Amino acid sequence: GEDEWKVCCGSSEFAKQMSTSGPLTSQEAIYTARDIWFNQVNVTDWLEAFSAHPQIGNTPSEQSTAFATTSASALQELAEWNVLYKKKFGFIFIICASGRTHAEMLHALKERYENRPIVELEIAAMEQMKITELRMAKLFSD
Amino acid sequence: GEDEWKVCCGSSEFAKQMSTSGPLTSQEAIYTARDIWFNQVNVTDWLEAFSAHPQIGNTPSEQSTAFATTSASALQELAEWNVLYKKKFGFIFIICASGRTHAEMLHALKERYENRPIVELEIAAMEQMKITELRMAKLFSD
Ligand SMILES: NC(=O)N[C@H]1NC(=O)NC1=O
Ligand SMILES: NC(=O)N[C@H]1NC(=O)NC1=O
Repeated sequence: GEDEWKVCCGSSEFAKQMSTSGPLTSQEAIYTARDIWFNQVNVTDWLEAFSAHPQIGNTPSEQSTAFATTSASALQELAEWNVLYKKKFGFIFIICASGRTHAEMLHALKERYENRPIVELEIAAMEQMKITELRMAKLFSD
Repeated sequence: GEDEWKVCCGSSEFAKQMSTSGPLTSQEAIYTARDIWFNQVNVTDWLEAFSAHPQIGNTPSEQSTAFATTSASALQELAEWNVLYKKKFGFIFIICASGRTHAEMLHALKERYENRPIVELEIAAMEQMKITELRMAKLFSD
């Protein structure tokens, strides 16, 4: 539909496989995206896509709500735990931000820090997919 | 016990964390290895460790049985499907070889080819751990 998918998912492979898809509605596009993401792209592609995002607490818009409500204290712990999380899991903390505060997200990060690396990899994959779905609606609603 | 663990697991992190472990029996060492492998090292470390191995059908000893029973035909499909598997999953096909034939392993590879990349990542992690356990016994039995 438009290889501007590298923006709608930092995964080159996902963008590629989507670029060559027989155009469909805004609904079928969602379903075809999830199947490719969850069953076709490999772990390496998931990692590329995660890296494309700014950490939670930095800027590069899903974070508008969090910034319209942030605090130096939240931005502080955040900048610190992001470092801790990257060291432990190998990729940055991924979460679909939106109506979320930096405080709630800092808490979700601390919480998730205690997961096994393999499980954090599944949760991030899911959070990434939600972000992608969110951005696809923005392309089809327009 | 001896940072020669990079040989007993291509993971630098796993080797590191093990190098600084209060010496224990051949049994406690196994259990401490599994916990570190499954709950401490990240996906990136799993990937480093997989890469350290020769593909099934190539040489760099767990493969002695398979070579004492191989065939040009098995070595052929193998060399081909290994390429296909790497393309799809992002890492080579990992399996504890031993009393296994290239034929049985070629079949396990074709079978596993139909798994979701995330699941192949778990199976490889487990196969890798079995290989590691196998090699640790060889260090403590000596
Ligand atoms: N850190 C992190 O997950 N950032 C991503 N999440 C989101 O909603 N937008 C992003 O860029
Ligand atoms: N391909 C692959 O898993 N090779 C590994 N397995 C094993 O038993 N020894 C290896 O080096």
